[PDB]
Amino acid sequence: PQITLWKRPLVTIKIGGQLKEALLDTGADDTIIEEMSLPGRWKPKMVGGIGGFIKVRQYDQIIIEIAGHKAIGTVLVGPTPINIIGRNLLTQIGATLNF
Amino acid sequence: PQITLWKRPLVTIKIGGQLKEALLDTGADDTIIEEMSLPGRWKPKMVGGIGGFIKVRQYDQIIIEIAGHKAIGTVLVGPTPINIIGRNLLTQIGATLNF
Ligand SMILES: CCCC[C@H](CC(O)(O)[C@H](CCCC)NC(=O)[C@@H](NC(=O)[C@@H](NC(C)=O)[C@@H](C)O)[C@@H](C)CC)C(=O)N[C@@H](CCC(N)=O)C(=O)N[C@@H](CCCNC(=N)N)C(N)=O
Repeated sequence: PQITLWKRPLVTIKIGGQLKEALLDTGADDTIIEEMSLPGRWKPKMVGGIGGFIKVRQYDQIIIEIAGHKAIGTVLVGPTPINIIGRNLLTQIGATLNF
Repeated sequence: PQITLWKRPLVTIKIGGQLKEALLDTGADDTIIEEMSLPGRWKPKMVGGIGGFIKVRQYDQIIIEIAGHKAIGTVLVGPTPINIIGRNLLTQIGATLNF
C-alpha cells in the first residue's frame, strides 16, 4: 500500500501472538516496543531520542508480523511512549519513501 | 525520488538562507531544527519522544526548501541532536510511505 502522512502512519503488528499498534518510523534506526515478555536471552543496549537516552533490552531473531508482512529481526524492549517500527524492519518489508 | 531505508534518509534543506542536512521522519508530528535565528515572534512549546521532553521555540509560516521542494509551515527550534523534517512538512511535498 501507499501511505500518506496527514495522519500518523500507524499499523497493526503481531508479536508474541498479540496484536499491538505501531508507528512506521523512518526516523528510527531500530525497532522498539513497550514492555513485554519475549523469549530468549537479552543483551543491553542504549538508544537516544529527542529527549536523551534510555536503556532497552535487545532480543534477536524475533518473528513479527507488520501490516500482514512477516519480518524476522532484532527487537528492542523498553520505556517508549509508543511502539515504533524502525529501518531495520522497514527494509525487510521493502518499504520506501517516495516524493 | 524513491528513497530506500538501508541508510538514514537525510536530505539537504534550505531555511533562513542557510543550507542544512535533515532527516525525513514519518515518526515525527512536527519539524524541529537545531538552534538558529529565525524572523518573527515565537511561542514556547514542549515536545517529547524517546528520553523525555525538550523546550523549543515555535515559529509559524516559515518557508523551507526540502530537497528542492518549497513548502511552508510551523518550525520548532531547539536543542535537537539532528534536524528533523516531520509530517507537517512531508505532506506538503507529497511524500508517501510505500510497501
Ligand atoms: C534524535 C531524534 C531522532 C528522531 C527520532 C524521533 C522518532 O523516533 O521518529 C520519534 C518516534 C515517536 C515517539 C517515540 N518521534 C519523536 O520523537 C517526535 N515526537 C512526536 O512526534 C510526538 N511525541 C510523542 C511523545 O508522541 C509528538 C506528540 O510530539 C519528535 C521528534 C517531536 C515531534 C528518534 O528518536 N530516533 C531514535 C529512535 C530509537 C532507535 N534506537 O531507533 C534513533 O534512531 N536513535 C538512534 C540514533 C539517533 C541519532 N543520534 C543521536 N545523536 N541521538 C539510536 N541508535 O539510538
